[PDB]
Amino acid sequence: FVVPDITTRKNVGLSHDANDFTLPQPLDRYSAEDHATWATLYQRQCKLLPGRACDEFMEGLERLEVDADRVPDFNKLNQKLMAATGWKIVAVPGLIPDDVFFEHLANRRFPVTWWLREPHQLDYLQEPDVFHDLFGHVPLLINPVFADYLEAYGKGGVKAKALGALPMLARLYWYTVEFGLINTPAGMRIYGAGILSSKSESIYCLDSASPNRVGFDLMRIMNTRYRIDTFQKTYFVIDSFKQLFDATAPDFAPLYLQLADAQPWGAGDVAPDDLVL
Ligand SMILES: [Co+2]
Ligand SMILES: [Co+2]
Repeated sequence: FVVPDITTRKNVGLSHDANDFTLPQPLDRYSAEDHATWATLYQRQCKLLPGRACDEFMEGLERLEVDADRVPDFNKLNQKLMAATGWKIVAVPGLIPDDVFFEHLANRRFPVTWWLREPHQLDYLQEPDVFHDLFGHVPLLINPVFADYLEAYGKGGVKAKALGALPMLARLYWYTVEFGLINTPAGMRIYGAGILSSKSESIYCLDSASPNRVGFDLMRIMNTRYRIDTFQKTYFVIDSFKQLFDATAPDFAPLYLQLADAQPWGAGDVAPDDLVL
């Protein structure tokens, strides 16, 4: 039997743009259950993340006044975000086409799935939801270096699309914005949204001897596969957000062509030139 997935179920009776896929955030659709689920997830992460999340992330939560007790009003959040870095969040139905996603980031709009996981899915949801997209991704947009990195990433979509290289950019996004670590004098910390919204990947990625922690390298990352349904086997570590922005400086086109005829590293592989931490 095939049943409708959660994205389909949540969006019944709603619409979105055929070209850019946004909709007004549907506040009427959040039930008391949703606000309680949000509050529980927020509480859970706020207990776990001190000393694990990077300090910029924690400060972003407070500066943006992300509600602890209810799903946030995107419009209210935007007032603070816009004044900080000129970015805004836009509501989308769920996963959107790549070219639309890049056009959004290139224009300083960050797409956020509007709906929330059901209470029985508190521990984990496969598809992004509003807790992962808002709590996980948005606080760092207050940081001008990180915000400029996302904008530069977005701007690179047109070239990647023209060259059949969108999956190579997707690897960069996955291993930085979703699953990145940052080294600090206080020790390793987390900036990746997929880790920051997780029940326990925050514990594994810093505490476990199992995953590889490898120094950031652009070419290596764009040649590295990832899986979506397990903890990461490798995490890439930056020294500063400036390193990410600076990595977007060169022309990616010759990098894409050289990678196009390479075999990619598996998610668990250690490459010969890896700086292993
Ligand atoms: Co549709
Ligand atoms: Co994400």
